[PDB]
Amino acid sequence: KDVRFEESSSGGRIVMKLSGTSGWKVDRPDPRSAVLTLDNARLPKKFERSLDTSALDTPVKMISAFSVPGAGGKVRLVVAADGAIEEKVSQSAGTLSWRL
Repeated sequence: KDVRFEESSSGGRIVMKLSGTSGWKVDRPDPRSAVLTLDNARLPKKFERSLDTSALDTPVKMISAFSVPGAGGKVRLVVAADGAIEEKVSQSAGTLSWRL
């Protein structure tokens, strides 16, 4: 597992690597940040690295990855945002997740 950030004309993009997943996680679009839980996708603390996309002129303040959050086997993603924005999930394949 791992997280990544990039941009396209739609704006800021968060490409997440989900190895060992079948269905889809729980996308929770909040007014502050984003939440993505992956059951049975518990990632190691050695892969919960965060991003530093500060002053990138994007709606995404900064990406933050965190393993444990109080539920066995679950993982969690925190994508801080700012101002009005829209979330768009894309599944180019069974394992690769993206957030435009």
